Amino acid sequence: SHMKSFFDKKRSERISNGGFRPAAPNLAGAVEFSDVKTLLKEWITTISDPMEEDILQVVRYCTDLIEEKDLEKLDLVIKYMKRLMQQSVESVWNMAFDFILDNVQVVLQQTYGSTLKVT
Amino acid sequence: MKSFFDKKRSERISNGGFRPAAPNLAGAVEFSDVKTLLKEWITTISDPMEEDILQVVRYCTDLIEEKDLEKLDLVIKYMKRLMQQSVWNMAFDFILDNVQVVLQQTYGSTLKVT
Ligand SMILES: CC(C)CC(=O)c1c(Nc2ccc(Cl)cc2Cl)[nH]c2c(Cl)ccc([N+](=O)[O-])c2c1=O
Repeated sequence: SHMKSFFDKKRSERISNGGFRPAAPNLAGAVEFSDVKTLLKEWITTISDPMEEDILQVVRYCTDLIEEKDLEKLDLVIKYMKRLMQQSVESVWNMAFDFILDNVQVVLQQTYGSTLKVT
Repeated sequence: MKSFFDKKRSERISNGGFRPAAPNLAGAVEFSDVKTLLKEWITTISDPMEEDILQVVRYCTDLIEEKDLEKLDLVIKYMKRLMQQSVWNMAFDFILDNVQVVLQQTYGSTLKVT
């Protein structure tokens, strides 16, 4: 973990699971969409310059949702980030959303490479 | 004369069975039960009714709205191999085309069906 990572700090404020990797898709230990939504809003509204490692933790959470076949939650999370990041007055948040979406769509397309043809 | 799937649904209601919460075709939820129903429909009816074709389109669209891509692909491919083995060939193309339009407009992708 890193001192300056928003999501590492949030995970350390939650009660510790013992220090083990969770199997469940999670963002800083949060699993319920209501808890994930709260963390995402706090991140985007309190951090004006998001850290690379935090952006990658969001990508990894989304790719974990894909691997869990939880596309319903993936859609909710992507739409919520789209709303908050694309409306930001900070250009870096729009760039972060583009990066997250691009990486998630590559993972989705490859995971379903035998099923889906991207137009 | 009555829709094949309407008869199934009405028979279910007379036995105390109402719509499942999960996407379903006339009450069938698990792929094993959906297969059995689709096979009965396609093998016993030589001239499928529009009303039944549209209930299958609606079931597939319910799967899309639920993001159940795995089950949508299974159902589309199962129908393909029963309906192409005539008007059933046209019915399959009609069902698939409706699904592909919804997928393209919602997500920018379509089924490969390979
Ligand atoms: C590039 C990618 C392969 C294009 C696509 O196809 C996408 C997709 N497809 C899909 C899902 C369920 C079913 Cl039933 C059928 C289909 Cl086609 N689902 C998403 C969801 Cl659920 C959330 C977020 C995104 N996202 O990242 O924008 C997508 C997405 O792109």
